[PDB]
Amino acid sequence: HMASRDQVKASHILIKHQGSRRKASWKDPEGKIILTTTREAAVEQLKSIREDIVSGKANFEEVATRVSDCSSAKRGGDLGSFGRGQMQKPFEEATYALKVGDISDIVDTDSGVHIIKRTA
Repeated sequence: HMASRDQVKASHILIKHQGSRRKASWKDPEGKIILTTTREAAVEQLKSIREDIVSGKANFEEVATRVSDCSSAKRGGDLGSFGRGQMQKPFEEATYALKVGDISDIVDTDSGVHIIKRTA
């Protein structure tokens, strides 16, 4: 029930980096942590990922299934809709601030680093 629009629908992806636990709660060999994308580097890896996804109508879905939040890997497509629920200060303000085109300016939060995309 509502008179105008409010809730925010949207899609997104997730890269791998240091984060705040291990790598991304994915199916990997616990073996031993190795040197790879890290906090800073993460933003750098996305800096070009957003750029690449920015220029060149490359793909995204299948990518959103592999390089995406474990659950998102299953839903590499998009979230769907969520006004003041789900997401939080960063992402939400991202889909609420952008609108297809810039593809969000590096979304590092929640799990690690993501990149939103609605219409396009």
